[PDB]
Amino acid sequence: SSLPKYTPKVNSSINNYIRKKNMKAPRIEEDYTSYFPKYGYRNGVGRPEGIVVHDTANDNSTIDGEIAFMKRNYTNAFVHAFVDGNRIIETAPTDYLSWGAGPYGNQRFINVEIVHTHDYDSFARSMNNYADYAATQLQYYNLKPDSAENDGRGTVWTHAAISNFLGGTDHADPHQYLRSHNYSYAELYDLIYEKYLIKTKQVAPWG
Ligand SMILES: [Zn+2]
Ligand SMILES: [Zn+2]
Ligand SMILES: [Zn+2]
Ligand SMILES: [Zn+2]
Ligand SMILES: [Zn+2]
Ligand SMILES: [Zn+2]
Ligand SMILES: [Zn+2]
Repeated sequence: SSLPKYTPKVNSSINNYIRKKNMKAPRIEEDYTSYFPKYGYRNGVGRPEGIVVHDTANDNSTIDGEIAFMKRNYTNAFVHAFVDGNRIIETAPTDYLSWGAGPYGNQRFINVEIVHTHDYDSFARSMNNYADYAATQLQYYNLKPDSAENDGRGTVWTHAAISNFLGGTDHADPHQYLRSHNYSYAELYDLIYEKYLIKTKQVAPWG
């Protein structure tokens, strides 16, 4: 195409594998629940400020199990979306907040969960799927990707970054989870950034 290829800012054999395989994220599915609460973000309904990277609390759950448990326990916690190696499922409308990152995170950011995977390919697909969903939301909300990890400013936040800069929570996901699969947030962010650039037609698509 007329567009330049993205130059990766982070060395990543897993990202290389994703790009070379030309992985295609699945369609975003809606699975909403009538009794979930619908409250605006701190700047209003329809005004999220960014997106949070979570991994699921359990290492052995399925996306279906996670969702069923959440519907039963929504007064304790619920999130906007789950991704695994096969599916992207939005469980609450992104124009309203969700209950996944403590009081301060919840007022600002879309909460997205990475379901755990147990093989190389499934893990790589789940990373592609998270990154694709995140880039889609940033594009839809006219937000630009900016990692908050080191200075507490921007639109892409790990739960760890929320804990560090905002408080109201102490979870450090997804760092240890990604490390256990020989990956990292730095690599995930580089993938989000590239996918955002592809979607906004600034760099060439894969193929
Ligand atoms: Zn709908
Ligand atoms: Zn979390
Ligand atoms: Zn495991
Ligand atoms: Zn949506
Ligand atoms: Zn495993
Ligand atoms: Zn920045
Ligand atoms: Zn957690």
